[PDB]
Amino acid sequence: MEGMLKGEGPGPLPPLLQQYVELRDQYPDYLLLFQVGDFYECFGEDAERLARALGLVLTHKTSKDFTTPMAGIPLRAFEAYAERLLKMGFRLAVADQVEPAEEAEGLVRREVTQLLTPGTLLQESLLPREANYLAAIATGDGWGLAFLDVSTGEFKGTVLKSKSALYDELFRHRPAEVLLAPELLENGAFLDEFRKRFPVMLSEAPFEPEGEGPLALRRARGALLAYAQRTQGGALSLQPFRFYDPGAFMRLPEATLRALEVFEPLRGQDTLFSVLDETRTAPGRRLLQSWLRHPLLDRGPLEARLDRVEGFVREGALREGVRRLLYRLADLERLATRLELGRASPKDLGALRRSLQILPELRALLGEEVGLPDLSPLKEELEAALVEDPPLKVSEGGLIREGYDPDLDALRAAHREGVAYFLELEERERERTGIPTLKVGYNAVFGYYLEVTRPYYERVPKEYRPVQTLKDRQRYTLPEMKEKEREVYRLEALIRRREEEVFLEVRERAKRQAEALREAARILAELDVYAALAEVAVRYGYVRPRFGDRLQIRAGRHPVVERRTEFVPNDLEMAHELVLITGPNMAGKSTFLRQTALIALLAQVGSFVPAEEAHLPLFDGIYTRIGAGKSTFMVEMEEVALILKEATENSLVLLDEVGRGTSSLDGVAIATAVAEALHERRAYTLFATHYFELTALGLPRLKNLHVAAREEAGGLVFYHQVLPGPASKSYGVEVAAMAGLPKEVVARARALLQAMAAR
Amino acid sequence: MEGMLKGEGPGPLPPLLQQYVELRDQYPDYLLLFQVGDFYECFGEDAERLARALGLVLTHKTSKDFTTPMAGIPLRAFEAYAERLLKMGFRLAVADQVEPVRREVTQLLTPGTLLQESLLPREANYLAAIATGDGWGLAFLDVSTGEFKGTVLKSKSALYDELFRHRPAEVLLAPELLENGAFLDEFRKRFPVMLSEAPFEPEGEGPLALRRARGALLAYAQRTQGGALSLQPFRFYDPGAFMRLPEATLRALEVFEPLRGQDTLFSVLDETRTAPGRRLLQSWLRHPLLDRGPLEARLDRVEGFVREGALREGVRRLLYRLADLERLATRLELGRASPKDLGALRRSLQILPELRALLGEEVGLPDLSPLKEELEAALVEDPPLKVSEGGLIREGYDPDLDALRAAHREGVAYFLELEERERERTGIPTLKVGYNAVFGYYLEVTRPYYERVPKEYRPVQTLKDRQRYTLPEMKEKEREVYRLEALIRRREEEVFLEVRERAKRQAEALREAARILAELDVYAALAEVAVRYGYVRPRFGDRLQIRAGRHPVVERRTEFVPNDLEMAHELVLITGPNMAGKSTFLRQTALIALLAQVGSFVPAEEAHLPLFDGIYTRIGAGKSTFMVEMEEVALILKEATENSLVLLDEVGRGTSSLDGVAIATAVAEALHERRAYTLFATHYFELTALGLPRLKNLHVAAREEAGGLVFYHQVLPGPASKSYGVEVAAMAGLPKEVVARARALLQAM
DNA sequence: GCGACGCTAGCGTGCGGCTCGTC
DNA sequence: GGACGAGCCGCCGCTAGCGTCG
Ligand SMILES: Nc1ncnc2c1ncn2[C@@H]1O[C@H](COP(=O)(O)OP(=O)(O)O)[C@@H](O)[C@H]1O
Ligand SMILES: Nc1ncnc2c1ncn2[C@@H]1O[C@H](COP(=O)(O)OP(=O)(O)O)[C@@H](O)[C@H]1O
Ligand SMILES: [Mg+2]
Ligand SMILES: [Mg+2]
Repeated sequence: MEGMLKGEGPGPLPPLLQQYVELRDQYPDYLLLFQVGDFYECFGEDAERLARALGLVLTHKTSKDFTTPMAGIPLRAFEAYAERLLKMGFRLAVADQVEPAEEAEGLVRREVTQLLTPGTLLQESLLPREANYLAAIATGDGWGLAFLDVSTGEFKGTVLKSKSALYDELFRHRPAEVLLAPELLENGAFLDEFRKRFPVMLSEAPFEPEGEGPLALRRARGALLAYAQRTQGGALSLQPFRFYDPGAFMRLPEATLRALEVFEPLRGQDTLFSVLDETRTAPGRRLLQSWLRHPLLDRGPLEARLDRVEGFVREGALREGVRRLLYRLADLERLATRLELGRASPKDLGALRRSLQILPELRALLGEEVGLPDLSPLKEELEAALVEDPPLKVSEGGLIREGYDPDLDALRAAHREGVAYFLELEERERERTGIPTLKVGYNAVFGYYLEVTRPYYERVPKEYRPVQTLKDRQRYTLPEMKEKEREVYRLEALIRRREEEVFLEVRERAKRQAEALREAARILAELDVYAALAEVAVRYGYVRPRFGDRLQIRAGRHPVVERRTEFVPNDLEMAHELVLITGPNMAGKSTFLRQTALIALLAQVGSFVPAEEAHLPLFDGIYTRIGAGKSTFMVEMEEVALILKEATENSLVLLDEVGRGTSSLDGVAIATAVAEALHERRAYTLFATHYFELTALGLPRLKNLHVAAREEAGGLVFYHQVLPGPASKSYGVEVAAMAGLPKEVVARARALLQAMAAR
Repeated sequence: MEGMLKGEGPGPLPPLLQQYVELRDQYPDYLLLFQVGDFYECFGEDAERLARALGLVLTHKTSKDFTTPMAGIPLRAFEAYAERLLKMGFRLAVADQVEPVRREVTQLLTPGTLLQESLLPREANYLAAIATGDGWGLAFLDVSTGEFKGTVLKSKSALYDELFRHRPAEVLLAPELLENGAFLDEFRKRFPVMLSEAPFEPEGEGPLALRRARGALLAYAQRTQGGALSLQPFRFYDPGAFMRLPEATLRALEVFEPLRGQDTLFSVLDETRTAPGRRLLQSWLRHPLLDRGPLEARLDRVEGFVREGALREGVRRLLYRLADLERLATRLELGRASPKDLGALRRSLQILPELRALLGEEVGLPDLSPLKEELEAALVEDPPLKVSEGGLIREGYDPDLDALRAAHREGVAYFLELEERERERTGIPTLKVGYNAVFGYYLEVTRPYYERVPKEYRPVQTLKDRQRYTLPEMKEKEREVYRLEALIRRREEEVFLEVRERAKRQAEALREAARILAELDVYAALAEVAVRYGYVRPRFGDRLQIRAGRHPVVERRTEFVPNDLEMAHELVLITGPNMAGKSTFLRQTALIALLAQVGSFVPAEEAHLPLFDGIYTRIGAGKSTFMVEMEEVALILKEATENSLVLLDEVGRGTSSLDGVAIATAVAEALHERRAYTLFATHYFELTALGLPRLKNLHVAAREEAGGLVFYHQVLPGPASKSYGVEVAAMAGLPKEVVARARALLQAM
């Protein structure tokens, strides 16, 4: 069994290392960072792991019995080192010195304070402005999926019917760590797939049901709570759990977010989110992100969002003011959570004090209608307790302002006089001794001292007690000092105790406003998004969309592509119609399709869009078969299947070249059947194809569009006007030629084309 | 800004920072790493970068009149941060404190001029330079090996190819190229690699563009290896004297790098035991042979080891981990060999005698026993390049050093007697005798014994729990131990240098040895591979006949189905359902031809192959895919000859079905008239019936087992007659109605 | 016939703070 | 001869090695 360390030598394991091993084997998959004084240490193989991983120095901690390896890092840089460690895939186990040193039974009590897992981080410097989720998956009456953001207390979940739905929901939440129920873990089949589709870190957790609701949900939830409660090291700060239904929002499968690069790019470029987000606060960015993850289906609320955006679009003054003020607004939502968790540092409070000072200016600028909570009381006491620049930890320098604590002002009082003492003494001795240069100094090793140079050694009085000798200086001590020096240490010792109590007192003060802090967070976050979305409209020429059943876009453009090129706007009118798009490659087909979806996606999120006039219907979902079964034809077909099994007459469907990847024959066949299917379905379907046949089909709601090329001076020039009607001819041979194909080879091709044309 | 440091305050740069800025300003395009004690430091704006790029602790360097930000890395950790910093596109200038307030630029770390082993791969590491004149000038240099070669290319297309065969680490474009905005905009896009500036004043003879490129390399590399370079005679070569292997083919075939999803022809194939070997073999794969004479000679050598298993196994054992004599030689020649190097060298020399026993005089290895006896006589059984430079020469090697070390030791003894003797008079069995730079030697007494501390003493320094004293009869014996510790350094370094020099006088013998072993290593390894995976010796002749050939890389991962092929300047179409094996087949055919013309055995039973002049592929995936594919095709049509192996994989796709078949037919014809060995996997059954005299059909098929379709991987003769598109959409999950509708449509046509 | 305490010099990650030599 | 390198001690805690309770 386990209970031994890697150290060479016989005899027993020292009292400390003993305590080290005792905790180290309770968290087998965590790198244990042992708190020994002002350093975090690791011994044995664990010490080696560290040294190399962090380039630290490898040393040893020798004892009578044996000698083991040692590696440590100064607490000062804990987080600094933590971050690096986490990014490599380690779970950290922080074992701290619980009870103080001065009052310990020899060996100071040490226990694991917190656990640092990628999906349960609370450390602000270790978190992105974005939401950080822990996700739990379980079975038992369908698929159970739950998320928890330990830093904000967001706690939500649902139950999905298919393995497909689960993966979609999971992929739109971008979980940073996943807990898999017993069943799924065992099943090597599933695990492979999951591990392959979501390269996220996996972790073990007990899936004992918790609360009420579908068995599956209760298990995932419990798993979350079980795990998080363990890494936090105490009760968690949870928000009302949301058992939500993804059927209430617009469907955005994984293939759509990916193909549309809503959150992640295909080529280290921009994404819809990067381009759209100009929020100033972190909760703001989170809100916006949340909105994109689940676009609304309901006209009313979307119109509500659009009014508030339009508001700031008009009030440029106001809009720039609110944004000018939010630049300084801290993550209240997270701060409120750190407080409730009794983790708030003086850094946090200083931050809180600044944010709260912005409130009243926002109140004035927008009016008392914003609903902002009145924290003026809290804000003030903070300004009256904290230094203009709050230090990191309490025991060190001044944290509380002078004049705030009667008990503490008397302490700095006594300390000031006490220090002055030694100053007075200097002059008294420089006289009695007649030694002009006589200094009075201090230092950790010997305490307060009287210093005298060599030229005056024979001039030093009997009374002086030697304490330290240097190259050409000697240091003495009088009895008076010895006393007054301990009066100073007592003070200093009392000054810390109190300064920290006052801090803790004031903190708890802010902790009773946590909920108020939370609601200001929400209000100010919406404020942030509304102004940001407006900022984006103004800067990039977007307009307010109008909803209805007919889609009529005028001068629409791709929101991301136009960011890096003179983009030629285009129009579109659809209505449960089947719109085929033909024309030469490099002309614009694929970009046109993508442009259409993004516009729809932006509108149904409440943002203005990249067009001159945009009348949009409320799509129940955006489905795509763009870009991307051993074969390609099979992979593309599997997608058409999915798209075909969920599209409704209220779905925006975008097909790009469906039918490619096989025989010309099965090509047209499949494409035709498919195009007929989506036609019957009655969804809004944009199909970019190379089978001119599909354009001639005998369908009642079939419309035709095309892009074109003009064979000019230097070959072929592709314009991007998406003109009405079908494409006339294909430009393959022409392109081949342009590509450099030997002139005879091309001419032979033209002859073959014209021969087959002759029937 | 020269003399300017990013900081706050008026007053001049203190003495130190003044020095720093003086060097910093000498190597502008580089990040200057300044030595300060046990760290490499950066100041001002540079410190901010270093801190940024490595995420370090920004702090400040303060003097009365100026404070500037600083950040640094431990002198030790150096080579580890250098790597991160290099990979990030950083060029490094190292400034070391000349072994005892004085600093200078020792090295210049650069992607394509690296000399430090821990920063180099087993493979060659080139610095390339491209210039212009009548045709392109390409020249490669590998400062760690001395390899110096070049050629003159006619087409920018051929340029890129040679540039890619070599995978340079750093490129130097002449000024005409750097100013040509279109080229540079293209070069970066197609060749993501660090581009450096460098003078191009011609050097030597031959074409103007070559001499110029050659000069850039020489001039630039010397700046790096601060002085004369160690280089073997410049080798001018002709890409036309070897089998052509263009970037398209190298990538398509994954000779050196995978399309992601590991395993290259090279990894599978590579089984060498030394770096020179790995380099040799890579060199061969890089330029396959045309001439049967040499090829048959290589195959002869390979067979030698396939027969002599005892020999093969005995040689691969001895070579295990054997050092890189070629690089070692170069470091010695450059005057950069570390004591650790000399130690590695002696180990290598010790093994050399054994290899000669096994092989024999035939081989021609040099007898270096004398150098090996020397190295065994002077070096400790573990030289330490890092540990000072002391504890380097062993006892009894050099009398002078020996006498000094002995005297020193006595001193230490004295300061061990003063200890035993004193506490044996003061009753303080605690009393210590330690030393410190500040005052030299001393006596150390703990707090308790101050009452038992005599007056013959003289305190010099007091500590928390103890105080250190002095004595009269102790100064001399200090000013002596030191005068020696110094001399021991002075002398030991002399001997080390003397010894290092003897090793350096055997540079050629080392290079000659390295080279021979490299061949032996390669032949013996190509033998090992043939014996393990069952490769056969190929035969050369105007007809291609392969009996049961397998894709060499693919098979190491699954049960492979071998196949046959009989070509002869014919157009061989391959139809059949996707997922059956068309693309793999073309590729195995190509890899086999490659292994053969490299002098390796091949993955088959019988392989009679023609000596192709080049293998041109068109396989796999602002510009439409179609246009890119056509450009590749145009390349082949302008290159392929009747002795070329051309592999067309579904050419024609990416456009209309008409233009598709039309283009595809015109190409198939052009290659037919060309008379090259063409394997054309297509979906256009039209090609299958062109009826050309040298056209031929082959296809793969699929059965309808259990649920849907199972693809057998057998390449049968003649064309396929079906397409399983609809059959596949069915398995894909397409709604039965849509599937049925498709079938109705299919037939209806 | 030896378990149990007490006193206390000393080491050691990374790194302020203190000292000292040179001018 | 006030200021600038250049380098050693010790932090906070635990231990081992010594005396000693009796
Ligand atoms: N409306 C447009 N305005 C400006 N550039 C466009 C437009 N549509 C396409 N492009 C350009 O054409 C290139 C892409 O071809 P694309 O139109 O997507 O493919 P195709 O027409 O082959 O489906 C894009 O990278 C972009 O630079
Ligand atoms: N000779 C073979 N033996 C075993 N598997 C093979 C063989 N040739 C091909 N395959 C299989 O086919 C896959 C590749 O199909 P591929 O060669 O690309 O066929 P195609 O181009 O007709 O789609 C391989 O990864 C493997 O699964
Ligand atoms: Mg396209
Ligand atoms: Mg294929």
